[PDB]
Amino acid sequence: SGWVAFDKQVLSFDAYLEEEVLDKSQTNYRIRYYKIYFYPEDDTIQVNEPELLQGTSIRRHRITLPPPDEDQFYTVYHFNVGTEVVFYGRTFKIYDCDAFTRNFLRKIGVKVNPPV
Amino acid sequence: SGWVAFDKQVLSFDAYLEEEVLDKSQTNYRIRYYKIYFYPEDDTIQVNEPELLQGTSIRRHRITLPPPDEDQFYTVYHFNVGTEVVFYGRTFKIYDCDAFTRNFLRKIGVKVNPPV
Repeated sequence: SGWVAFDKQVLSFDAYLEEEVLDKSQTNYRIRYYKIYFYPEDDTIQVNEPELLQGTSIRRHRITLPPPDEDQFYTVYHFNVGTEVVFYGRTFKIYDCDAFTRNFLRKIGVKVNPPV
Repeated sequence: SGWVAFDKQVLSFDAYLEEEVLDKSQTNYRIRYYKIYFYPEDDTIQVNEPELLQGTSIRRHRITLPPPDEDQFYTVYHFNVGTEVVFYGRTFKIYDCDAFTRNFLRKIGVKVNPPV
């Protein structure tokens, strides 16, 4: 034991969400861009907005699937281009991921979806 | 009467929406881009996707506001960058409009919102 191997490097997905503020009957919005990191070593997830400010990040931890599956956690198999994920009630729309991540997904048998 | 004037030219807004397909517990999506036209002469609206295919257009007609205001129709004052509009249950997110439209909005006292 003790061999040096970085075979559990984080997978990264580019996502966005619309912050939709309901002002009476009118809904205004802005688009916010995030990088979603998935750590294969412990199946934890972390989210950060590359750009008192609220909603800029989600700490590294295992995130439960939304209801009615809160007894389970998100796995790497739940992520793909053109797929939506829900963290703390907010819907993140994944639209891309880098080559390293695309290669990893291919290695685990996942077919990455076409551009959104 | 009979004077030639093109003082009621259409206003155009660039919008997008996510076609979100729910497959069991998983939601996949794609982004579709539309041009929304508003006609000041009769307050009608028309939508077209510049790009059997369904959801590519909405014919020119006055569109009712979503519930609970279906007794009223959309007006030019309901459109702005960073504003959402709902046509036939679908949410369109306006993200831009041309100079002609921005100029018209200024002329009617509307402050166009900053980029989304």
